[PDB]
Amino acid sequence: MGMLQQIRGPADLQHLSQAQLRELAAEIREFLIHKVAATGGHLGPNLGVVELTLALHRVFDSPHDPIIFDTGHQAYVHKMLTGRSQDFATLRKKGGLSGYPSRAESEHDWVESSHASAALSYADGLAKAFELTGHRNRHVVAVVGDGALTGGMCWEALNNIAASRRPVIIVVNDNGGGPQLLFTDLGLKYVGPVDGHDERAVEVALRSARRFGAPVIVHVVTRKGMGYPPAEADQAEQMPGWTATFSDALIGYAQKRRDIVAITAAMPGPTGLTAFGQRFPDRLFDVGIAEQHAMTSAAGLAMGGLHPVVAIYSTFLNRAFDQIMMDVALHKLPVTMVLDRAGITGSDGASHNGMWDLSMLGIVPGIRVAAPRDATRLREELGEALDVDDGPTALRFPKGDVGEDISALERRGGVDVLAAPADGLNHDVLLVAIGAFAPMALAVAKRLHNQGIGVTVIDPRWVLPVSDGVRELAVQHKLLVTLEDNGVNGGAGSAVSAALRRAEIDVPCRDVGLPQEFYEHASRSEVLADLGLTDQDVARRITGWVAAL
Amino acid sequence: GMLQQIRGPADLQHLSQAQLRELAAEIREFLIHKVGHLGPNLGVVELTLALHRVFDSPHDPIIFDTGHQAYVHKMLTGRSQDFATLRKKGGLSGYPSRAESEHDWVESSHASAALSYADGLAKAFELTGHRNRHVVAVVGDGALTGGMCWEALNNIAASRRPVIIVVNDNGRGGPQLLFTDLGLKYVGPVDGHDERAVEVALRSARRFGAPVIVHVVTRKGMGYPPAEPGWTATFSDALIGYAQKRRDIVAITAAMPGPTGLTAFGQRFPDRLFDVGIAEQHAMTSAAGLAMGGLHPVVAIYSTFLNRAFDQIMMDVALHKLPVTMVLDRAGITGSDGASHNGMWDLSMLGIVPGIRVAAPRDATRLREELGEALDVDDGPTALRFPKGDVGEDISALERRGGVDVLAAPADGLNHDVLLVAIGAFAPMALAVAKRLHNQGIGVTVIDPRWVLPVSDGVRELAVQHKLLVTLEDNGVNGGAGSAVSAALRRAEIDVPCRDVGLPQEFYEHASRSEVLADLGLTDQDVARRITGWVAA
Ligand SMILES: CC(=O)c1sc(CCOP(=O)(O)OP(=O)(O)O)c(C)[n+]1Cc1cnc(C)nc1N
Ligand SMILES: CC(=O)c1sc(CCOP(=O)(O)OP(=O)(O)O)c(C)[n+]1Cc1cnc(C)nc1N
Ligand SMILES: [Mg+2]
Ligand SMILES: [Mg+2]
Repeated sequence: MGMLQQIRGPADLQHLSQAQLRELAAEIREFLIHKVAATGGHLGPNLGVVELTLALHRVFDSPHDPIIFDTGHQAYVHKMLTGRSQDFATLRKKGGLSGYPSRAESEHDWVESSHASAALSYADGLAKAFELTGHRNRHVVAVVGDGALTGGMCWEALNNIAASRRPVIIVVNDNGGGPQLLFTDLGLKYVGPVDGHDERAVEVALRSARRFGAPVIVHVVTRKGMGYPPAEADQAEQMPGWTATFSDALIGYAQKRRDIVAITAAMPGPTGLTAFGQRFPDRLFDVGIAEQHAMTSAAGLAMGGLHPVVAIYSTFLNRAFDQIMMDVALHKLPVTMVLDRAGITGSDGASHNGMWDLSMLGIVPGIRVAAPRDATRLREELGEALDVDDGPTALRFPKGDVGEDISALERRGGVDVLAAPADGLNHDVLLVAIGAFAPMALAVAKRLHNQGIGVTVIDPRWVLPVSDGVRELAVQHKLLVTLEDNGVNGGAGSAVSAALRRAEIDVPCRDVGLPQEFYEHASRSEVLADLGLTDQDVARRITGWVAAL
Repeated sequence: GMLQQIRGPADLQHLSQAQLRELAAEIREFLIHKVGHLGPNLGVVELTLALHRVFDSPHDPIIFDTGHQAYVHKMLTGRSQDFATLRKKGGLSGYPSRAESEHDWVESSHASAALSYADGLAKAFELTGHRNRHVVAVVGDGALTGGMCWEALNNIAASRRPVIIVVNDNGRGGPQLLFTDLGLKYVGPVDGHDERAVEVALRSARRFGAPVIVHVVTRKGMGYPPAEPGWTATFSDALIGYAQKRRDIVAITAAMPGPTGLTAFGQRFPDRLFDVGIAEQHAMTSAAGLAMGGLHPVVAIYSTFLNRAFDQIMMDVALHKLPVTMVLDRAGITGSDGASHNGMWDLSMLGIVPGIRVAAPRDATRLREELGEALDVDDGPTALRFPKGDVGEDISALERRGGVDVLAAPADGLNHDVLLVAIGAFAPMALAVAKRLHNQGIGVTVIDPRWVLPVSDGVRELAVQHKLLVTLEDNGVNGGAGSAVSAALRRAEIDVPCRDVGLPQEFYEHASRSEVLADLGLTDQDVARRITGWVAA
């Protein structure tokens, strides 16, 4: 890999022959295949942008010309051409190379958000900034996938960009899951379609756009996984589960009920809805990267008498907040939302962690939110959600393997008592374990037992609204501690406190969960250990509170 | 006098063109008499007659985007006699209402959603085997600048399910982009005040048996030349004052420069006002881009509409630590525009945002001061929220303690019984509560924390000196300011009892702001009686 090890930055491409560029592209593909197989990450989407990224850095002068990747999962070649080729041994590892652009890593990186369809909106802003600061001849380049182009923010941005001569180059990276509408005749100059694996053709198209001195669309066609047949074959975004359990449960319920329909915002595979679609192909809708449309179209389906199940990863549901509020909840419609990747996900960094949903959903009048503690409770809570015919329901659960089943000692006022004070200890601490933190709560209760502190561990199952069961048990204990895989601001703990205070119960409450912060990438287990969300650190904390009385 | 003898749409079916021209004139006189959004309704008289001459509501659902222009629809569906009660408590809604009519589908005033509902309903009819239901979405040129329309059109374009997209274009503030060649059948432009031409175009669309755009051109206020407050005025004046001194300040509105107070800003600094269309999401992320280019954007979006921009505040502004100031007018109860207008979500939503700072001005001087403070934050998002309407006289403070303004303190001889944390617009009510409690021998410290989030050290310091903390907020209590104060105290190991007095987490029907507050017991009499109960306990 003689060619690649000589690239210090973009200008090192500037005097290469097409033969050298072709050799470099082959070295980049070999590098990506071997590095990304070792670390995991977005191999297919990066293989598809080798020639496109070489062409961008042969035409544009980054960062004078900002290169803004929509989503940013496809910026590995960009990082390799901006001095970070030696950092791939640490890709997506704690203290290592981010899976997304990072302002901390490089002057060439602008946007760290993985939330799709935002690049063109940043581009409009930056182009306006350059005008307002009198920066000469800065060309903002937005690299937008066909998937990202199905998001509404792109239409808002293109309307704004089209109103001005400020130079924004809209590079559509089309490997399609893309738009059903034409973007050849919107009033913006259109160049293409260009073969995105013909580096010279991409350079000519971009150079032509750069010289246009006004907004222009450059439509490039690429192949996801180009050069690596397994990635080409599977068209995969990256290389006993919660998701599988959801998938199987949903198929079970849809077998007994023709009114169930499923909706994904472009992630039928990862949400477990491909298996559902194979059994009920008329009842699965993939709406593109369009969480807002997923939710309001769900409202329309419910107005026509159906019970939509909308499966959207926790973090991405932020996009649909106003649709949950004004389209679903305002109309008392039975839409069930299923939020996979709830709580810390870790390795995709700050913009992927599912740590907002309990706080956001708590704002929605009349909402019912469940957090499954295990496989059986996911099945049961899904059935209970499907039985709610008069308002929105939500289930949230983490990525990865479902923990073993924990059967309750008893159910009181909706709440599952998982553990009660044993062998002469008293009702000291009510530990309210939200969702997947049940096993950690049981380990905390055992450590506290050994300190002489008696713990009742409950799973409220339905976290919102706060149930009678929680109020009934609270008054029997000296301290209530909520333990949640969610931001503590407006989270389950603050809701439990608010519900007790509303009921004139002033038992001391503590909110143990994620501090209201953006977390850098690391494994889930490393993020939780660094925050002290471990049975050892939580038991130590609760001991201090009980000692203080 | 035919309008009073229209029972529903079928009463138009056998009218002559001369009778339709008479009825349109009667509808225009009735609208002026009774109205609410007059201009938009005068613009859709012939369009609405034509819709109800072609489509069979509600077999053919007629969904108004935003729904402010559905008065003629109500008059043609048996509700003309109800206009005596328009936007009055227990009276006719300013928006479509499923409770009022089988002909009404969507009650949300939030623009650009109609096509998404239309997609879902069309899908439902297919899945339930309902024959020959044509969903009609009536979308304004403004509404069509919203991202939801692009998501909906992309989905609608993928299917033969009949959705008729009726574009009500009075902008020729609509799209800069062409919708004449998206892959969808396009009919028009049609003269929207030629009832017969509009029916011909619509009938063509109904018979097409696939999705179709019918482009209709209307004049807002048509037939009526005339159509052809203090808090906001204070914001406008203050922003102009700061921008005079600072070249880095830019203002952004999502299609509301006049009502947000930004027209006067644009008149002085025309290169520094951006109107992005009805595009709250783009407003916030373009703000992020402007801040990345070294500017300090001020984004003026009414409280309720800021819901749309939640993920852009989170992942585009806050994640990058960018200095965007959000200014939320119409914060708290607005009343007569009903459930989807009340600015009662913002303190709960903004509280989720890492590193956010949120101010709630108590008066004109504090709006000026807190805006100046926001403009000085260079490393993260700031927000100011204030109500619709006139602002009263300044409320003077006795002292500032850890950022917090003491508005009242217990009389010499009374104990420090209650810390009454008065958020923004409820300072006058908190001072009235304090005077009533004084008369019962109950000592009250009233504070305006000014910066509600994060909860200040001044709140923590005063809390430990009182027996009871009561927060009073013009916001939903779930995740609201009271719950945030409680959470901050408990985090600081302070277990002083806290009570969260504010709006229950409910959608409110239309009524005046005063009526809504009185019905919830948000009055100085009712709050003082509640606090008396707690103090006794
Ligand atoms: C990484 C991640 O979170 C991805 S990558 C991806 C597909 C992107 O398709 P596009 O065509 O734009 O790119 P391509 O990979 O080059 O084909 C999705 C749906 N997601 C999840 C997702 C969902 N919804 C939103 C709003 N943002 C993101 N990032
Ligand atoms: C009433 C209201 O809240 C209206 S009507 C309107 C302009 C509508 O323009 P359009 O061209 O669609 O309609 P026209 O009146 O027929 O011209 C706006 C900005 N708003 C406020 C607004 C802002 N943002 C959003 C998401 N929804 C609304 N309703
Ligand atoms: Mg793609
Ligand atoms: Mg209009």
